[PDB]
Amino acid sequence: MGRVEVRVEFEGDKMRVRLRNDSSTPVEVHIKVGDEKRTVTVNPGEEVEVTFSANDPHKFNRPQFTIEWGGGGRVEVRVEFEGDKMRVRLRNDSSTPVEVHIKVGDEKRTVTVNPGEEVEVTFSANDPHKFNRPQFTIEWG
Repeated sequence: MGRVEVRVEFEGDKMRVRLRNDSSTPVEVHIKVGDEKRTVTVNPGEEVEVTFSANDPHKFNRPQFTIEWGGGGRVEVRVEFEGDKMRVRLRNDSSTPVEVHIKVGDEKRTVTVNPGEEVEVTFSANDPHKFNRPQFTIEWG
């Protein structure tokens, strides 16, 4: 087994990314929020928070993170907040299939991404403020 949690939090001109590693191995999470690109190592049991800042809160409309882990594994998560919906693309560039759980207020979506596969997850909302604190869990077999 093994779980990796990502929570994105929008608070005005700030965007916090909290990462938990609930797995047996250390992960390296590559974040790219607009022009800014940060990389962090999250060790098992560790919780890491990286805060991003912006002039325009539309720099935050396409956050992207790659949970990479020792032994070439990559899980790519690209978020896209366009209009009334939040679009998420998940790509499993690992040999194990991963299960991805995304929560956004009242709605929670779960998909399986098989190795080499790339799946889309779109949420709709009336108030785009429903996407202010989205969560992502990646559990491997």
